[PDB]
Amino acid sequence: EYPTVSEIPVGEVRLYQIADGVWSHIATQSFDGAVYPSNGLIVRDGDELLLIDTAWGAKNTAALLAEIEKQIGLPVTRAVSTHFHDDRVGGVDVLRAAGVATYASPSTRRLAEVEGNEIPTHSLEGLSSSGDAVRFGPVELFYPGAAHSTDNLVVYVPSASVLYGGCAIYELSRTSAGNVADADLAEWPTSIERIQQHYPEAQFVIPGHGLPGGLDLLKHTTNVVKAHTNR
Ligand SMILES: O=C(O)c1ccc(-c2ccccc2)cc1CS
Ligand SMILES: [Zn+2]
Ligand SMILES: [Zn+2]
Ligand SMILES: [Zn+2]
Repeated sequence: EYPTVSEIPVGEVRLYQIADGVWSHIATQSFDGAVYPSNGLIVRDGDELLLIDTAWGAKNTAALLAEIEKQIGLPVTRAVSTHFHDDRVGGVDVLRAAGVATYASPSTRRLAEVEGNEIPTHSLEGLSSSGDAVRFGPVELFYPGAAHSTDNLVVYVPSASVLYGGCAIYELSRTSAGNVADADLAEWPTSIERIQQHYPEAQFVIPGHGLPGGLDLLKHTTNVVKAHTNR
Protein backbone atom coordinates (compact mmCIF):
# COMPACT_ATOMS: atom_id res chain seq x y z
CA GLU A 1 0.00 0.00 0.00
CA TYR A 2 3.02 2.30 0.36
CA PRO A 3 3.44 4.42 -2.80
CA THR A 4 6.42 3.58 -4.99
CA VAL A 5 8.33 5.56 -7.59
CA SER A 6 6.33 3.88 -10.37
CA GLU A 7 3.08 5.36 -9.03
CA ILE A 8 4.16 8.99 -8.46
CA PRO A 9 5.05 11.18 -11.47
CA VAL A 10 7.70 13.80 -10.81
CA GLY A 11 5.84 16.88 -9.61
CA GLU A 12 3.19 15.00 -7.61
CA VAL A 13 3.20 14.16 -3.90
CA ARG A 14 1.43 11.43 -1.95
CA LEU A 15 0.60 11.36 1.76
CA TYR A 16 0.69 8.09 3.71
CA GLN A 17 -0.85 7.77 7.17
CA ILE A 18 1.49 5.86 9.51
CA ALA A 19 -0.49 6.35 12.72
CA ASP A 20 -2.95 8.82 14.20
CA GLY A 21 -1.64 12.32 13.55
CA VAL A 22 1.47 11.09 11.70
CA TRP A 23 1.92 10.92 7.93
CA SER A 24 4.83 10.48 5.60
CA HIS A 25 4.93 12.47 2.38
CA ILE A 26 6.40 10.85 -0.71
CA ALA A 27 7.70 12.70 -3.75
CA THR A 28 9.92 11.78 -6.69
CA GLN A 29 12.73 13.52 -8.51
CA SER A 30 14.63 12.89 -11.73
CA PHE A 31 18.39 12.64 -11.29
CA ASP A 32 21.15 11.27 -13.50
CA GLY A 33 18.74 9.42 -15.79
CA ALA A 34 16.64 7.59 -13.20
CA VAL A 35 13.74 8.48 -10.91
CA TYR A 36 13.99 8.22 -7.13
CA PRO A 37 11.44 8.46 -4.31
CA SER A 38 11.94 10.50 -1.16
CA ASN A 39 10.16 10.58 2.20
CA GLY A 40 9.37 13.34 4.63
CA LEU A 41 7.13 13.45 7.71
CA ILE A 42 3.99 15.28 8.86
CA VAL A 43 3.14 15.36 12.57
CA ARG A 44 -0.06 16.88 13.92
CA ASP A 45 0.67 19.55 16.54
CA GLY A 46 -2.71 20.22 18.12
CA ASP A 47 -4.57 22.19 15.45
CA GLU A 48 -1.33 22.79 13.51
CA LEU A 49 1.10 20.60 11.58
CA LEU A 50 4.84 20.11 11.97
CA LEU A 51 6.55 19.33 8.66
CA ILE A 52 9.77 17.31 8.52
CA ASP A 53 11.74 18.01 5.33
CA THR A 54 10.77 19.42 1.94
CA ALA A 55 9.53 17.35 -1.00
CA TRP A 56 12.82 17.65 -2.94
CA GLY A 57 12.35 20.85 -4.93
CA ALA A 58 10.31 24.03 -5.28
CA LYS A 59 7.64 22.50 -7.53
CA ASN A 60 7.28 19.33 -5.43
CA THR A 61 7.05 21.35 -2.21
CA ALA A 62 4.36 23.62 -3.63
CA ALA A 63 2.42 20.46 -4.50
CA LEU A 64 3.15 19.08 -1.03
CA LEU A 65 1.52 22.12 0.59
CA ALA A 66 -1.49 21.88 -1.75
CA GLU A 67 -1.90 18.17 -0.99
CA ILE A 68 -1.66 18.79 2.77
CA GLU A 69 -4.25 21.57 2.56
CA LYS A 70 -6.51 19.29 0.50
CA GLN A 71 -6.26 16.08 2.54
CA ILE A 72 -5.57 17.34 6.09
CA GLY A 73 -6.67 20.98 6.06
CA LEU A 74 -4.55 22.06 9.02
CA PRO A 75 -1.85 24.75 8.68
CA VAL A 76 1.83 23.90 8.40
CA THR A 77 3.35 26.32 10.91
CA ARG A 78 6.91 24.97 11.23
CA ALA A 79 9.30 22.86 9.16
CA VAL A 80 12.51 21.08 10.17
CA SER A 81 15.12 20.01 7.61
CA THR A 82 17.14 17.00 8.78
CA HIS A 83 20.23 17.66 6.66
CA PHE A 84 21.47 20.05 3.99
CA HIS A 85 20.78 18.12 0.77
CA ASP A 86 18.12 19.21 -1.72
CA ASP A 87 15.68 16.46 -0.72
CA ARG A 88 15.58 18.14 2.72
CA VAL A 89 16.02 21.89 2.06
CA GLY A 90 15.00 22.08 -1.61
CA GLY A 91 11.71 23.95 -1.34
CA VAL A 92 12.53 25.94 1.82
CA ASP A 93 12.04 29.16 -0.15
CA VAL A 94 8.54 28.00 -1.12
CA LEU A 95 7.76 27.11 2.50
CA ARG A 96 9.04 30.49 3.71
CA ALA A 97 6.98 32.34 1.09
CA ALA A 98 3.90 30.46 2.32
CA GLY A 99 4.46 31.62 5.91
CA VAL A 100 6.06 28.43 7.24
CA ALA A 101 8.81 28.93 9.81
CA THR A 102 11.74 26.85 8.57
CA TYR A 103 14.25 25.30 10.98
CA ALA A 104 17.57 23.50 10.91
CA SER A 105 20.67 23.10 13.04
CA PRO A 106 23.47 25.64 12.59
CA SER A 107 25.47 22.74 11.12
CA THR A 108 22.86 22.13 8.42
CA ARG A 109 22.45 25.85 7.70
CA ARG A 110 26.22 26.29 7.30
CA LEU A 111 26.59 23.31 4.96
CA ALA A 112 23.57 24.38 2.90
CA GLU A 113 25.12 27.83 2.47
CA VAL A 114 28.45 26.34 1.37
CA GLU A 115 26.64 24.14 -1.16
CA GLY A 116 24.58 27.02 -2.53
CA ASN A 117 21.35 25.33 -1.40
CA GLU A 118 18.32 26.93 0.22
CA ILE A 119 18.78 27.85 3.87
CA PRO A 120 16.18 27.39 6.63
CA THR A 121 15.66 30.64 8.52
CA HIS A 122 15.79 29.51 12.16
CA SER A 123 18.60 27.71 13.98
CA LEU A 124 17.95 24.69 16.21
CA GLU A 125 20.18 24.93 19.28
CA GLY A 126 21.36 22.06 21.44
CA LEU A 127 22.18 19.49 18.74
CA SER A 128 25.91 20.05 18.12
CA SER A 129 27.22 16.96 19.96
CA SER A 130 26.50 13.31 19.22
CA GLY A 131 23.75 12.00 21.46
CA ASP A 132 22.13 15.43 21.85
CA ALA A 133 18.33 15.51 21.89
CA VAL A 134 15.88 18.42 22.14
CA ARG A 135 12.09 18.58 22.17
CA PHE A 136 10.44 20.38 19.25
CA GLY A 137 6.68 20.43 19.68
CA PRO A 138 5.25 16.93 19.18
CA VAL A 139 8.59 15.30 18.25
CA GLU A 140 12.06 14.82 19.67
CA LEU A 141 15.03 15.87 17.54
CA PHE A 142 18.15 13.74 17.93
CA TYR A 143 21.66 14.15 16.54
CA PRO A 144 23.19 10.63 16.46
CA GLY A 145 26.53 11.79 15.08
CA ALA A 146 27.91 11.94 11.57
CA ALA A 147 26.56 9.32 9.16
CA HIS A 148 24.96 9.95 5.76
CA SER A 149 26.12 13.53 6.40
CA THR A 150 27.91 15.22 9.28
CA ASP A 151 24.71 17.10 10.19
CA ASN A 152 21.99 14.47 9.81
CA LEU A 153 19.21 14.53 12.41
CA VAL A 154 16.63 11.88 13.23
CA VAL A 155 13.11 12.57 14.48
CA TYR A 156 11.02 10.53 16.93
CA VAL A 157 7.27 10.84 17.51
CA PRO A 158 6.79 9.37 21.02
CA SER A 159 2.98 9.43 20.84
CA ALA A 160 3.08 7.04 17.86
CA SER A 161 6.45 5.27 18.36
CA VAL A 162 7.49 6.45 14.89
CA LEU A 163 11.22 6.80 14.25
CA TYR A 164 12.10 8.97 11.25
CA GLY A 165 15.69 8.16 10.34
CA GLY A 166 16.13 10.34 7.31
CA CYS A 167 18.84 9.45 4.84
CA ALA A 168 21.07 8.03 7.59
CA ILE A 169 18.77 4.97 7.40
CA TYR A 170 18.41 2.84 4.26
CA GLU A 171 15.39 0.81 3.19
CA LEU A 172 15.74 -2.97 3.18
CA SER A 173 15.67 -3.21 -0.62
CA ARG A 174 18.79 -1.02 -0.96
CA THR A 175 21.92 -3.17 -0.72
CA SER A 176 24.49 -0.72 -2.13
CA ALA A 177 25.57 2.60 -0.69
CA GLY A 178 23.83 5.45 -2.48
CA ASN A 179 24.86 9.10 -2.17
CA VAL A 180 27.80 8.91 0.25
CA ALA A 181 29.83 11.83 -1.12
CA ASP A 182 29.16 13.72 2.13
CA ALA A 183 29.04 10.73 4.50
CA ASP A 184 31.24 9.81 7.45
CA LEU A 185 31.56 6.09 6.72
CA ALA A 186 33.85 5.56 9.71
CA GLU A 187 31.31 6.97 12.20
CA TRP A 188 28.07 5.87 10.50
CA PRO A 189 27.83 2.49 12.33
CA THR A 190 28.50 4.14 15.69
CA SER A 191 25.86 6.79 14.98
CA ILE A 192 23.29 4.11 14.14
CA GLU A 193 24.09 2.40 17.44
CA ARG A 194 23.20 5.64 19.23
CA ILE A 195 19.82 5.64 17.46
CA GLN A 196 19.15 2.05 18.51
CA GLN A 197 20.14 2.78 22.12
CA HIS A 198 17.94 5.89 22.28
CA TYR A 199 14.77 4.57 20.58
CA PRO A 200 14.59 0.81 21.27
CA GLU A 201 10.80 1.06 21.54
CA ALA A 202 10.26 2.36 18.00
CA GLN A 203 7.57 0.43 16.14
CA PHE A 204 7.85 2.24 12.77
CA VAL A 205 11.13 3.23 11.10
CA ILE A 206 11.00 5.64 8.14
CA PRO A 207 14.02 5.84 5.81
CA GLY A 208 14.86 8.94 3.82
CA HIS A 209 14.08 6.99 0.64
CA GLY A 210 11.89 3.96 0.15
CA LEU A 211 9.72 1.61 2.15
CA PRO A 212 9.27 1.99 5.93
CA GLY A 213 9.80 -0.97 8.19
CA GLY A 214 10.87 -1.80 11.71
CA LEU A 215 14.05 -1.40 13.72
CA ASP A 216 15.67 -4.02 11.46
CA LEU A 217 16.40 -1.14 9.07
CA LEU A 218 19.14 0.09 11.41
CA LYS A 219 21.20 -3.11 11.36
CA HIS A 220 20.51 -3.37 7.63
CA THR A 221 22.02 0.09 7.12
CA THR A 222 25.06 -0.87 9.21
CA ASN A 223 25.51 -3.97 7.04
CA VAL A 224 25.36 -1.96 3.81
CA VAL A 225 27.71 0.72 5.15
CA LYS A 226 30.29 -1.81 6.31
CA ALA A 227 30.09 -3.71 3.02
CA HIS A 228 30.74 -0.47 1.14
CA THR A 229 33.59 0.38 3.54
CA ASN A 230 35.31 -2.92 2.62
CA ARG A 231 34.69 -2.35 -1.10
O1 LIG B 1 20.62 15.55 -3.33
C1 LIG B 1 21.29 14.66 -3.87
O2 LIG B 1 22.40 14.83 -4.45
C2 LIG B 1 20.74 13.22 -3.84
C3 LIG B 1 20.81 12.49 -5.02
C4 LIG B 1 20.35 11.18 -5.10
C5 LIG B 1 19.80 10.55 -3.99
C6 LIG B 1 19.33 9.15 -4.13
C7 LIG B 1 20.04 8.20 -4.88
C8 LIG B 1 19.59 6.89 -4.99
C9 LIG B 1 18.43 6.48 -4.35
C10 LIG B 1 17.72 7.41 -3.60
C11 LIG B 1 18.16 8.72 -3.49
C12 LIG B 1 19.73 11.28 -2.80
C13 LIG B 1 20.19 12.60 -2.70
C14 LIG B 1 20.08 13.32 -1.40
S1 LIG B 1 20.28 12.23 0.01
ZN1 LIG C 1 21.32 13.44 1.68
ZN1 LIG D 1 10.49 33.06 11.77
ZN1 LIG E 1 18.17 11.66 0.81
